[PDB]
Amino acid sequence: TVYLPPVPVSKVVSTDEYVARTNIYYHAGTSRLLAVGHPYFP
Amino acid sequence: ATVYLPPVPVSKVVSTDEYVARTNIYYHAGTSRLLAVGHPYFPIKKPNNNKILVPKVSGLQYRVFRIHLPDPNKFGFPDTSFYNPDTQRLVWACVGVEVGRGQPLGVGISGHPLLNKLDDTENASAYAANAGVDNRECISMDYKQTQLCLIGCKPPIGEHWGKGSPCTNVAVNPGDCPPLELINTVIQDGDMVDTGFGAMDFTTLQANKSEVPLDICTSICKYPDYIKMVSEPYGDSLFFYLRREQMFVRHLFNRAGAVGENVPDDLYIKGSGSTANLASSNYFPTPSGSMVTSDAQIFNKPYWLQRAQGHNNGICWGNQLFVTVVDTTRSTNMSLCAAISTSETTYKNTNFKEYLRHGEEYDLQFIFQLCKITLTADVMTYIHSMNSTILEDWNFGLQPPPGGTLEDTYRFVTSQAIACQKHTPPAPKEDPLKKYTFWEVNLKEKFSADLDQFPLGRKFLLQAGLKAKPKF
Amino acid sequence: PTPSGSMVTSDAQIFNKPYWLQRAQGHNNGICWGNQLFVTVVDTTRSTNMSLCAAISTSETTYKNTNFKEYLRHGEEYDLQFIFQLCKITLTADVMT
Amino acid sequence: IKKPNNNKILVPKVSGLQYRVFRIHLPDPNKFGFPDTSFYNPDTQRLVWACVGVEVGRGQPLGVGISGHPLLNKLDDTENASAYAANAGVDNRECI
Amino acid sequence: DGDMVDTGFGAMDFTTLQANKSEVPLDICTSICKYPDYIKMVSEPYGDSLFFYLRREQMFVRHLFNRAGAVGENVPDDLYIKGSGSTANLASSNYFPTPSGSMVTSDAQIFNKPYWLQRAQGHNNGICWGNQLFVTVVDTTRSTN
Amino acid sequence: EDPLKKYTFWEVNLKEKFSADLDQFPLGRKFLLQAGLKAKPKF
Repeated sequence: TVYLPPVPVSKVVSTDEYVARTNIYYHAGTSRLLAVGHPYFP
Repeated sequence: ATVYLPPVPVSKVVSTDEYVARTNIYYHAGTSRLLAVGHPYFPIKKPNNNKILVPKVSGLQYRVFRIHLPDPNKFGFPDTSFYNPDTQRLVWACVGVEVGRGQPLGVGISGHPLLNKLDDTENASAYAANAGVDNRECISMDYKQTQLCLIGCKPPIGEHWGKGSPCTNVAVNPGDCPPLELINTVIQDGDMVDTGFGAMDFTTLQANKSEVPLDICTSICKYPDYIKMVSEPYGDSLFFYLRREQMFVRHLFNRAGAVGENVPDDLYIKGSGSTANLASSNYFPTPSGSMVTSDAQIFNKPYWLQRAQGHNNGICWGNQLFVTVVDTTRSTNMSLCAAISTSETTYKNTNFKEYLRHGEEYDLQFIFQLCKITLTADVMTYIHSMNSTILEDWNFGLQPPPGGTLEDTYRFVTSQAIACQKHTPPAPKEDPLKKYTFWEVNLKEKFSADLDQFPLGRKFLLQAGLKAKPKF
Repeated sequence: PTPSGSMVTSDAQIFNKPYWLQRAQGHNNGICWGNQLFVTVVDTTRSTNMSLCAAISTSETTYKNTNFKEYLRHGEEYDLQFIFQLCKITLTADVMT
Repeated sequence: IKKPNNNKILVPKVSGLQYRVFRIHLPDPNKFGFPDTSFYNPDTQRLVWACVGVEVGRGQPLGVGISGHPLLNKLDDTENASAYAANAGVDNRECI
Repeated sequence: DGDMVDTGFGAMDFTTLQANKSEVPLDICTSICKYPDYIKMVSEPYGDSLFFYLRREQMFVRHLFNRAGAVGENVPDDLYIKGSGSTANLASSNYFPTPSGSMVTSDAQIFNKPYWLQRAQGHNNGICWGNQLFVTVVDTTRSTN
Repeated sequence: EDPLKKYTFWEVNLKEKFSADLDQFPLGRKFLLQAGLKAKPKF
């Protein structure tokens, strides 16, 4: 009952509030990734 | 004569959802987090002193959680007008519960440096030798994997075997078999899960002290009795729970020592030579934990509670709420070493002391629902019937002394250096269970009025539906 | 062969869960004649044998296997709760017969 | 367990491996007065109990027992043998 | 990057707290194995740490050993009965298990399958601020040497 | 009376223990819950 009686306006909001979704979509991607190296020590 | 049946005494404990009313309001509070450190096998203390240097901690130790709530009837809200503080009260209802666990998942272990053992009974190419003196060995094993959860407004009731008073006819000689007790008791923190050796006191019934690994040797492993618990009239022990456990066999051994009772010969045929002596008859299995999985984890998942086995529906009387949680999954024991001498470059076992410390990670996030109680004739009775103390922290606002008045408090002005007695101003004690020690947390400061800002709650949203709360 | 029990689980427990009889392979439907009803239950899951030891002499601090007698006792725990429905029978001769 | 000379049992043999039978009497309901008994005629009829549903409570913590014998008829391990076994003696039984 | 998964020895620095340097296999000996705290992470008000994840792991016991060296702290005698001769000396109390990977299956693979994300635990819904997007992926399945 | 009296085995007598209300018992209310129709007095 200590900390509750004051309350001012605060509230992170769900990003979907202000954000708007458009009609367009895209893609991109790497070709591929490849790495080689010894397991135990460099 | 016996059973041909008129009579009807009982007034029938009823489902709490009868008189309780559910409000529109919901709240949350949660701890930041909890973790505990410690040594798994035994507590650390100064050798001469009785004071503990390090507390004994392991996941194998049980965990109790007591949680206080502030009295909601001291609170104030936006719309507090919706009720009358005179004819009514306010009580918290516990809608849903979460158990946070962040440790990376891995298995611990235990053993004992002197373990009563004869030999390996799984395969023997020849009859064993004769029992010497103190054949006990350094051997370890893993405990059964287990997960369980307990929630309610009354402390969890466990049970164990124990030694009671033998009926007095035959005089007990040293080494006789003591008789063996079913005992209920309150569950205390720091107590130990069963190892698959069953809930009892080894200290009393096991004189060898070597029959089990360290961690449990002194303590009393106990086990929750669902039956006795659930069959409470009010269910207020626990209104909900879950359980998971599994085990399988690994090794097969013999107790080593003087045979307490010989097998009747007719159960076998007498041997001779090496076969003249009967090998130790006692076998005990080696319990072995199995592969843990991410899947069977019972934590990190929300649990909604509406209907329960008991008539209590998530009602916390006396601003009080209980959580009992036990898991072996995180039992991992990190080992570390320090160097007493950092100079020499030739490795020497004498240079490194070895230590064992253990992590314990808990988190709590609680939904709560708000509830009011109208007072009427039966109402007060029914509660006063149920438990009267619960009432007492309310106003009632009855009465106070129509149970009775204190006749007077003799208050009599003396420097105490008169010859007149001691008088010490009394009455702190509010806890009947204060004898029982266990883990403590205070939420009282932590409530908030908006679930949006919390990770857990918006699931409350998502499940129930809607946002913010005031949008159809 | 050497038969071997496998890993027990909390899941496959057949107890501590209600049952609901509607149909029975026989024509008898849950009728207990002669006020008489039978239950046969067998399980190995709780077979745990607690071992204990007593000391014939509590004095010496040097342990000796001769000092302790060994005993084996074993727990068992059952519970029963039965619903019952009440039933009447009319008569005629055929039935009586 | 029994007194060694006597035939009377000191302790009864008990293990989970033992079967368990449960016999349950009920009192004859036709003797049992109902809050209203009027819905039937005790002359022309009777009353018999029907068993709708059943439960089995078990409270022990779950764990596996075990058994063996100090003299067990055995020759050798047949899972792996690097050489032919020996010749059978007298009373090779083992504790397993 | 380059940091090490837990081996079942827990997230810490062995270099600092283990002087012996021999208490674990090479790969982790120098580095600090770390582990993600979902709690801490999800406690972000935004979730902008992570708005999504999945996890799978399993382990079982294999062998049981002893640390070899000077006892750091003796066990209180009252926890046992003093031996004699060979039994006069208490063998090393410290045990450590041997973690063991289990059978992999094609099924449990979390990869090579599309994952749609609409609603997330944080108020961030798949929003990438600063033209910036993060992915952290770790697996043991392909570890073949 | 018992023709099987030759057959010894575990015995229990319930005859005293009947009651007319599931509600007071843990198990029963499930019977109610399953078939529904929660009928209880007012308070």
